[PDB]
Amino acid sequence: QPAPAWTTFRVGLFCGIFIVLNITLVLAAVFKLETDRSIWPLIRIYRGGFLLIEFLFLLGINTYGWRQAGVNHVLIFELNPRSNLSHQHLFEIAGFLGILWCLSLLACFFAPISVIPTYVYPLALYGFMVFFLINPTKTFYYKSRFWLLKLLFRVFTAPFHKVGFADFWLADQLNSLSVILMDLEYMICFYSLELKWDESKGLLPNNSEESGICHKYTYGVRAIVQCIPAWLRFIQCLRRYRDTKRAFPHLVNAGKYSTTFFMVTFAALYSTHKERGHSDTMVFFYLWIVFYIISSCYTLIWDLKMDWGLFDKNAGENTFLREEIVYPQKAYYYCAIIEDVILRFAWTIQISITSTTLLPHSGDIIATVFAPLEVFRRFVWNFFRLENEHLNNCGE
Amino acid sequence: QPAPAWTTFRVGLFCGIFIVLNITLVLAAVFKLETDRSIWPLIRIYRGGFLLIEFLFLLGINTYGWRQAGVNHVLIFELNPRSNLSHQHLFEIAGFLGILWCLSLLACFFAPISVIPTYVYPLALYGFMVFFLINPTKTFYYKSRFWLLKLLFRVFTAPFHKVGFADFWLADQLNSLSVILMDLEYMICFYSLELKWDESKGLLPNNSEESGICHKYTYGVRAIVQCIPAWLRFIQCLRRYRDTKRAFPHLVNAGKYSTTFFMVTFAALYSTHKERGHSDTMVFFYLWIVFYIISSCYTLIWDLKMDWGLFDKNAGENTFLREEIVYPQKAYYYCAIIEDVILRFAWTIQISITSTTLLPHSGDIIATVFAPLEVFRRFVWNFFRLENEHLNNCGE
Repeated sequence: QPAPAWTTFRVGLFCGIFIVLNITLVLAAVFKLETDRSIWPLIRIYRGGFLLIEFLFLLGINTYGWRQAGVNHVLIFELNPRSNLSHQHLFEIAGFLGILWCLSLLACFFAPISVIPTYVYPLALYGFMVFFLINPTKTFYYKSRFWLLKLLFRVFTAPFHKVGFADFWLADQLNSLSVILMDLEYMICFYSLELKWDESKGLLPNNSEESGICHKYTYGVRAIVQCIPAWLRFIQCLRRYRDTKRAFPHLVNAGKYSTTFFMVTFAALYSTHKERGHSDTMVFFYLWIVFYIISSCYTLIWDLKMDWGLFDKNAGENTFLREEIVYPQKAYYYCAIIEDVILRFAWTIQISITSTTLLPHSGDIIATVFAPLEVFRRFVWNFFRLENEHLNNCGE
Repeated sequence: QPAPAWTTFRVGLFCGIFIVLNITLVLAAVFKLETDRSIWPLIRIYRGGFLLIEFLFLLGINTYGWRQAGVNHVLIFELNPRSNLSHQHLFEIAGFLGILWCLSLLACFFAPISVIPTYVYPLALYGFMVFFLINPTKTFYYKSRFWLLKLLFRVFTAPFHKVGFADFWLADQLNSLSVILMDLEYMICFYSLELKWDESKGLLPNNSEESGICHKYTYGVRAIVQCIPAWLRFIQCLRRYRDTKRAFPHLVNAGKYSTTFFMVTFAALYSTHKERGHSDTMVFFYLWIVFYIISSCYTLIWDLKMDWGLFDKNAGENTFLREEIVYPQKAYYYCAIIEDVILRFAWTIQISITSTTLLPHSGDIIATVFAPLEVFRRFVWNFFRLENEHLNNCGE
């Protein structure tokens, strides 16, 4: 079906505004922004919005690819036979959000409007973001938003309801997209007991322990937010096993998701032991690394064997591939495999850099540049997971 | 014939970039600009370009209106029936030129790179324009550029070639774009005579009495450079009379297009004889105004009774209109008539301010603000002229 001209025109308008806003933001950051001011909280807060916009772009690309490849994903998702959206709609929504995000970030730099406190722009931006979804009227996509709002209630409960493909899909893309949940806790502490709400200063050029009591671990306010998506997936898998009475896949998924529990708890334990300087800090570390390997060396084997269904024993013309592939060029498959292999090991370089010269506040600069790569890895994974599921559904 | 989605996307992208560039340019103009230099040369140089983009956008709106209203203009413009330029292409070209214009203006305002001091930017901009216009490569609407160049060559050498619709159409269009020629001549004079090229920027007030060599009428090139389009149209209609052998629509048209000769002659004479003392200048001024009265009144009786065929004795139900019309709303026609009268007599306010005020640099700024109004008058006039031409062609 042809798309309306107004839709493409809006997409182009929003895209152009986004590019020019990004360029002027970069120029303002390099030139006007002063060095002595701490800029950690700004990125620490806007990272969630940036990741959400990136994910919406990548979802638009994914659905474009699915429609062109011929995969009948509307039946897989059990959507209404309207497809509920074109890719232009995803692009337009994401461009709207990106324009709002850029405007708010520019306001947080230039401080345009007189004496308005600066600790309100991210609050207003996230308020608009949440209000765009929970809008009780019937405008601005009054169908897909309702579908997503009920699907986000089916997922976020877990054991009570049954299992659907949409639930599994959305719960998987909370594992990769965990930074959005991660910095909400930071925002909550920073606004509640770390800012100067009575005064007007959102930059705070000094440092302390209570000033930063939420970028560390300390209590469970950090690890539980880390493990919530893993908990949801674990419960969903266990419920599926209980309903279907199938041992192998669910009983291996249980461990495949509990290894994340073990890795997170051991890493947090090392952090809490080093918070004082205990001797066993040099012991528990020796576990973390290996308990990380058993993590990666699990999921990687799960990625190639069952997720994408590659390395098939009943192979064909293609080395280490399956007999039936829909995508045209095999270089896409090989590049995806190699980049998944590199990206799943995005912790080795982190350890390598966190073993050397002690640049002041060098901690989060590594994470800020590595967080966006997980979304790209998920974007790559989506194509092959959906195509394998389509092939399996068509086969039987 | 629906257009491809990529053209619409490009139109939207260019529109958004142009909008944001205009906003940031206005912000820089109000805030960044430091005033010790007369910025008027910049306005006098960039006014021609700005009017060019404005005219292109208005022409795009015009062709969209003709296509939607049902006025078959491709047949009467002797264009190829199976190959036309839709309004989207004109919008895209206008957006591209506006983006280049805004980039040049911003670079001139900020002076980012301190090697090419300031003067390279306008020369590069107009060089890009001319290189685009006469590019011999078979790209970027290679048919449209070649057709435009051929017809421009045909128009500029009028007394020899035969006369078609498009030739006198472009002659009429150029009759309302003498400001472009005046700006080009002023740029040439500025670069050749008074500019001290061996400098940087030129941050020296032009308040010194030695300026004005390229501002006045003096030797008498401004008058002819303004009056060329009148000469071309006069010779074209004379040749048309010679070919047609009769006088009813031809000799009166020649007189109408010749009145402006005496107009500009007396207008220039007043200015050049002001500095001599010459206690007879007002006498000339008298006649100047007097002559204006016929010219401003000669076109109006032509613009309504003959150009559009209005005020017909056989009107019928539609008073003060023609017998048959295509545009549905009569309010459009009435508003067009009133606006035509106002915009043709708009010279009265300009002369009143320039003769009753004591503010330096007044007449030129009033000319600047009234400049993007004659092109609007031409844009609206084209609708009814083309409709009347279509009805006349249908009649015979």
